[PDB]
Amino acid sequence: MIMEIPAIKALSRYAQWVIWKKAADTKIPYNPNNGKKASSTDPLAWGDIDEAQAGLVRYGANGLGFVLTKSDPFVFIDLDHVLDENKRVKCEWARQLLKEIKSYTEISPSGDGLHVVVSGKLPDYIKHKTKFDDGSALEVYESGRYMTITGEVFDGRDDIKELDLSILGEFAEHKIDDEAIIDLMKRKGQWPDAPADGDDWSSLDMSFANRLAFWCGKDIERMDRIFRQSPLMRQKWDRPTAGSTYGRITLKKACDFVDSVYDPALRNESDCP
Ligand SMILES: [Mg+2]
Ligand SMILES: [Mg+2]
Repeated sequence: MIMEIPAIKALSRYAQWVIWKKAADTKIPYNPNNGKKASSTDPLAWGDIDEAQAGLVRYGANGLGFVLTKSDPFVFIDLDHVLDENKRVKCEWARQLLKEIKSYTEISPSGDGLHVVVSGKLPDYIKHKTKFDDGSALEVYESGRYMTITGEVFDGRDDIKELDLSILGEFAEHKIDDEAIIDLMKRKGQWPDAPADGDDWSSLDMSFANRLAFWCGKDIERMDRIFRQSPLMRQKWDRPTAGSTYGRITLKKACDFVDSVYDPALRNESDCP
């Protein structure tokens, strides 16, 4: 079955294969030759498909993976949550993409998404991940990452095709440190958990806003960017309230309340983790 798929034979012309196992809610890639965790950028942590299939058996893994590199011709298009229970496409944007990008297509391991593998290059003005309102999403990659390989061919599309992908711009959002201070607040116990029922969410907002004022140097714009990636973000944040929004009033009250400020001369703080 899987060894008879033309796309698999094309991919098997590369020693960029891994195996993966499901751990928690994510799929971890493994070196198929020693069973250790595999880096997506170390070529000697991978194997050819013979080694990957033997390691899949040897270590009891859940499936094969393939690591994309800038040098190989492959592009990975991931259609998240686009299939119904009968493995039929339920998102109109996804139905359109498949009409316009015809190449190797397989059902993803969870059974409700699709993988499309194309020979080409991505447009430079599209974002790696686009999320839609119905919970579906579009992810595109051509390097620095592995894809799971299921061999569950969709609509008989078993062959990788050479295709220009500029028209991916119809579907992906167009594009034109914060993560540092995030990581800083996280490792110092200052990053909030998602609210549980019974919590005064608005009070969680202010406590986190105060911590943001310190760690962000009262940079209101940074504070806002940072809050939107936190488990306390909700639609109320952008709610018009009096002269502005609930979020903007919260952040300004935080800036007025906190006295101390973290300056990267490594200073420390009023609020405890
Ligand atoms: Mg998927
Ligand atoms: Mg590539």
